[PDB]
Amino acid sequence: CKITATPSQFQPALLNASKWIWTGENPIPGGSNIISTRPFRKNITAPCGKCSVCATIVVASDDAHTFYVNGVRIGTGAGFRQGQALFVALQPTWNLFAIAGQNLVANSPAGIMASILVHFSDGTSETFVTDESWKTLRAAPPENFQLPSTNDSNWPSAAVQGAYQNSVWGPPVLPPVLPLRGSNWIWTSDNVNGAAPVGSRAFRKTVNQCTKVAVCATVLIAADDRYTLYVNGATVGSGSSYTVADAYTIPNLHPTFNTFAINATNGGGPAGVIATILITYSDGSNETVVTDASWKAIQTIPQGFQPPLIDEFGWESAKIIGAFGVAPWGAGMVIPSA
Ligand SMILES: *[C@@H]1O[C@H](CO)[C@@H](O[C@@H]2O[C@H](CO)[C@@H](O)[C@H](O)[C@H]2NC(C)=O)[C@H](O)[C@H]1NC(C)=O
Ligand SMILES: *[C@@H]1O[C@H](CO)[C@@H](O[C@@H]2O[C@H](CO)[C@@H](O)[C@H](O)[C@H]2NC(C)=O)[C@H](O)[C@H]1NC(C)=O
Ligand SMILES: *[C@@H]1O[C@H](CO)[C@@H](O[C@@H]2O[C@H](CO)[C@@H](O)[C@H](O)[C@H]2NC(C)=O)[C@H](O)[C@H]1NC(C)=O
Ligand SMILES: C[C@@H]1O[C@@H](O)[C@H](O)[C@H](O)[C@H]1O
Ligand SMILES: C[C@@H]1O[C@@H](O)[C@H](O)[C@H](O)[C@H]1O
Ligand SMILES: [Ca+2]
Ligand SMILES: [Ca+2]
Repeated sequence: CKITATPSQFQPALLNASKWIWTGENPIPGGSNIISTRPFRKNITAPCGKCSVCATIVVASDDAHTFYVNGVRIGTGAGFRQGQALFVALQPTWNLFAIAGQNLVANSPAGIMASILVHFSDGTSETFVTDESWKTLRAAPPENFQLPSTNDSNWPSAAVQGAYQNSVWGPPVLPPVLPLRGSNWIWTSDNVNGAAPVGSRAFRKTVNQCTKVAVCATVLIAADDRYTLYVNGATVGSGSSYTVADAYTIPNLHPTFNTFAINATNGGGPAGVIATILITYSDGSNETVVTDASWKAIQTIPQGFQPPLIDEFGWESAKIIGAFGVAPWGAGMVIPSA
């Protein structure tokens, strides 16, 4: 229950050990199936002596899926060529994962594949996957099939349709951990006419939903020249590339108030910092924060620019240099896989 895990480099959930599953209505795996919707459930328990905190999920489907965690709809998606990234807070000892899969083309294959990378309170992680231990039904999902109160003890086992490397679908591409589409390159307002002075600049963003309980954050960040990233005053990481982005996991968020602070440095010419942050809440919801004009910025970095509760007098609104994609940096940022 005590969280000794600390901020770390983001660890990708992989699909390599995962299996495609369906109902087995057609006993040929990868065989033709009817248009239909089918349920899939798995109760996963935390190993002895650890608490589960949150999970990075990658899910792929032929043809479409709706993903639930402990009764809460977490995401909807479709397609088997590229997986979908989802993030969710978890109960400490067990968690019910439920998926409604849909086959949308008659006489065509059908399948659900997911990988669930659970992070534990002690800083360790374990991947769980769709396989034959999941429960299903040869029928449309009952009402409230995804709720933990539904009893699945008399459900049949899911039928494996294929493996990551051996299936009709081939191996799905991992999505990026988080999008940079939707974020902006920002800087202090001394950034004009495509260049900014040499020097360091600081940026701050606070999230404070005092009626919710925040659990984990995933951060994706890049800066033209370099950055150091802080959360609630603690150093998270640093980078020096505007073509290869860095991803971090913050597993020990404060429950209600969290401040992200950045020291970014321009070595000459253009400058900018860009980031996308996803925070998970204990009720299963999430929120995304992006670098934009709601961040604060300052041109001379004061002592203790990174502590959570400083006086922000004399900080300006950060300037939007451009949405992700603009010249000179373009759209080709290398982003870690989800
Ligand atoms: C965060 O939670 C929300 C809902 O709880 C999810 O976003 C909405 O639901 C669908 C499901 O993927 C999104 O595609 C839409 O963009 C959202 N609805 C809108 C805009 O009306 C989202 O899946 C969750 N993110 C996670 C779990 O990473
Ligand atoms: C998932 O599994 C856990 C553990 O097997 C279930 O939790 C147990 O439920 C029984 C019956 O209510 C309790 O007596 C135990 O104390 C619980 N054990 C633990 C470790 O919590 C849980 O009910 C299952 N969830 C679902 C949705 O089936
Ligand atoms: C902000 O970042 C810059 C660069 O990362 C820091 O400036 C460096 O300070 C180190 C001390 O560790 C010195 O060795 C160098 O003079 C600087 N290096 C570079 C590359 O500029 C700066 O101290 C950071 N913090 C603040 C508050 O400005
Ligand atoms: C793999 C196959 O591809 C197309 O025919 C359709 O997407 C169909 O639903 C799917 O099963
Ligand atoms: C886009 C531009 O490219 C070079 O001039 C340098 O790497 C500089 O730091 C960067 O801003
Ligand atoms: Ca299909
Ligand atoms: Ca530069």
